[PDB]
Amino acid sequence: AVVKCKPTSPGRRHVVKVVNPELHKGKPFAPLLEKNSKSGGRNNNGRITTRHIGGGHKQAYRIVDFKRNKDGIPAVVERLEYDPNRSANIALVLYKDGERRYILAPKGLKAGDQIQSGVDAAIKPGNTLPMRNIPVGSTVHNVEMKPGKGGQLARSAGTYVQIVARDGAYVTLRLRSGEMRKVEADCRATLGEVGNAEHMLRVLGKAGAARWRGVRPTVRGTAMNPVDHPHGGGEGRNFGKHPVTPWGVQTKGKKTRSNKRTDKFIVRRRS
RNA sequence: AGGACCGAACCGACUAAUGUUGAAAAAUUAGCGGAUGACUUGUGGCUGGGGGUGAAAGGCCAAUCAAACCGGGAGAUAGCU
RNA sequence: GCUCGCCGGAAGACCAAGGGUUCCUGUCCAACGUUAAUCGGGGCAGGGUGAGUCGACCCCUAAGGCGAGGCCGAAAGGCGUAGUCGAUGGGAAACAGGUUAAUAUUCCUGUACUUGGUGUUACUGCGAAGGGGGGACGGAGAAGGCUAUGUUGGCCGGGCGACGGUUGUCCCGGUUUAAGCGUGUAGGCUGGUUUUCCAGGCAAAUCCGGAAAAUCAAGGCUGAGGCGUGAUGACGAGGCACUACGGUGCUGAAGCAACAAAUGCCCUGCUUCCAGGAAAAGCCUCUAAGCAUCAGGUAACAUCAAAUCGUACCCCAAACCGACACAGGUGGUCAGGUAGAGAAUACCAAGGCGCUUGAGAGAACUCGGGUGAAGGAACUAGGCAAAAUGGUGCCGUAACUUCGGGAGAAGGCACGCUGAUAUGUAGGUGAGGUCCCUCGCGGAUGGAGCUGAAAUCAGUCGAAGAUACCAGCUGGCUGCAACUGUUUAUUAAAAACACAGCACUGUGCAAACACGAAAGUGGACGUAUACGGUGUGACGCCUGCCCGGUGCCGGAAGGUUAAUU
RNA sequence: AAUUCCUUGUCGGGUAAGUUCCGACCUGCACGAAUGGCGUAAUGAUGGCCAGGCUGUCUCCACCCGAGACUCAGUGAAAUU
RNA sequence: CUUUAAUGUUUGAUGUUCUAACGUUGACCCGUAAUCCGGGUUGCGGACAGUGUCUGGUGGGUAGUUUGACUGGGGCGGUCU
Repeated sequence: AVVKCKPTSPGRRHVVKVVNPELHKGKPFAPLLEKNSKSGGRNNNGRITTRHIGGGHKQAYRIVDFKRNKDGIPAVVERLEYDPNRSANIALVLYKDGERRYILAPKGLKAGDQIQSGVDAAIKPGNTLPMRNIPVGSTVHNVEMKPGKGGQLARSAGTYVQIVARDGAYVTLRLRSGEMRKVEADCRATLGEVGNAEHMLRVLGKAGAARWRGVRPTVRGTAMNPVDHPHGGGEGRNFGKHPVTPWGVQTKGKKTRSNKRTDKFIVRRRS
């Protein structure tokens, strides 16, 4: 649910929480936990590569099954859980054979609902089938891009893919970016939409709320001194040059895609 | 409940006086600010010089920073003292 | 040695890091000590550090480092797998008392415990570089139940007062005792039990997990403290003999209760919230390969072993970092009494110090302070500085507002002591007795005693009763920035930097982008409600006109146009 | 006006008297709408201004308590030349 | 030898298709008790991509440098035969 707190303190007027009591009020499944050490935006060379990464609350990694390769075995949802490593929630499923796994929680999933992956699976939210068996025009998420590697598209809070066409061994998809991409007709896709759509309405309300997420403050560049950033300085606020990143790139319209390896799966990139 | 209030430890350093061959190569004294938090602290680790880090001051990187320190090129060059 | 004064949430006590003999004793005073010095953290000499239980080493691992082959790279070398290292973390076990000039949970006395090896005996399915469990974990908050500890009383011992009074409702002191073993309570968590079956746990499995039945509700795990034992003991204020008044022998009374009570224990709990909270081993289990009248496992008993290094002393300081015996800096732990909300503050206990030049004088001037006639900011760049305000309760409290605030607005009244109410009340704690009982650390009743506010009425003293230290000046108009925050260590704390929010733009994952000759890593074990960049900077009302120029995104009819030929 | 040269702009308020301050006027030397514009409760060791109270800040200093200064003994510097 | 159509050979451009180079930060197996690496089977891409040499463009992202003299001080102006 969406909740707007009261202005009992400067730093709480504009806070907007996303509460869901259906989530588990306890510890998660331990066998599916892993250590997740924060990097601070640094690499094997110890140099900052991605700025504004640092701090944040300690997090343990929940092993999620993006493949759903256990076909022909039903599974029922036990409880919904909070996952800090992603924007969406996860679901603790129990297979008939006693195997437990985590999966992304769709829109209208609950506890006790059944799901089945494979080819003969029914067309209901939570089930997973190759897009070869998915009817055209439907909505799916956690889509594979190459058969066998696992879902890579539409994995965020309220994201979904819509199958719009099927030509041959390939199928066309409009992604949440509006891009029209085509992928092979053997990539598993979980039906439905990821359910946390009230996630975009979250308003942090204060600076610390960003530091809990592991986000360090962002310094613009206009006040930076010429040795530091092209925008540099100036007596007052001059900024009389073209917007540019550090290292000298525009950042205000210049397209920087230079892959040329796919060059086939793109149809209606955007615009 | 709170980057909430008053307020010690703790962390800070706004004013003033003293001191300025000082007790001290930046402190003392009376007051001041934060004090459950973007807080603070111990231990150990990573990032190495046109590079690092930087809630960005050209700030910090061993009392040294508009390009550290040591050694070397090297008895640099000095139409100037 | 008698007094004085100082600290006493330390200027006390025990450690780590660090230092490395500064420790104790004797001796010496040239140099060192900011003076002298018989003294010394000084010179010389000798002596001193005792561990199966503390710590390290050791087993396990985090960040991270190295890294067999290998990938990559002009050489050097870089990244990294298997692995091996790496605490600041996890992992077996000792308490009390006594004792040296200097060491002790290390020696001694007493009483204990843990992990292993060997052997005997008895009962037996043993086995891992594998599987499972467990280890294993956040913040805040609310209590309750306990202890440390303290206070009073009682008990024991001693004392009867340098000056009026003090054989009593008087005074001083003491009133101590461990781990361990045993009981398993307050209270917390969980429903147990038997059998059958199964696409899972890399193969297997009696174990984990899943399903379906049966029979039962009482089963088990965890757990401070208390009680008992430990203890016919040790300790013990004071005595009896030795006593060079430096001390050693024997003896040695009371050794209870009530109240109060922690930030500590139950509590790695409970409740709640979002930012969703290490790993591996030990340990407990499961079988497999394999070995089975073996080997091995299990219980009891016996016996042996538990090595090695560290252990002195300072450690908020004269011994560490600061060139000094330097108003500095340095992490953890123990946390007494009176008043107090309090680890503030004042005064004190234990304990430790008076800060390594003194004496006298009592001028100017300087530093730190105290008081002040009348006036009261006339001072001055400016109320700088200083003065003042200052607590608790009650009453009361404006514009404005994002309806939370503003606000402790402003302002006003009352605060001491004694007595009564009430020989000490409300409340809290709670004995004996009584009743019950699954006869227990039980339950009910019970109210003794202990402790104990606040208020009211009356009376009374003083110039003054929040009398000391401690302890908000207030209000009004206004600029800037929303706010909490961050910043030029060492002249600038700000209107700057961040900020939540808003927008533009890029990025379809081998993502953009960044560090790298490269491999590769970060981004991210993320996937457009995501990530990067840019600018703006809460919220509210709004964000206009202009695409010629620069740039960016698109388009092509034609022209120009490199290498090459 | 954190922007206004002329300029202490003019009028008014406050003051016995106001180059600052507040509020209106527009002739905006040279505001202007995300290098954002106009407002904005709250907050600020923030800048400016007016009051009450308070005072040795001052009219105008006076006395007093301590530490140095001064004398005596011991030890015994420095910049400079 | 002026002339041009079915062939052949010749190479060139474009398009379609294929797989064997190549790629795979897809899957599975072994080395192997190993998310490295390599090999192997297969799938998806596919002569594109990507790399090297050459070459045009862009290129303060990063470097090495320049930016005059006279002058009633210098700069501005003016001047330099």
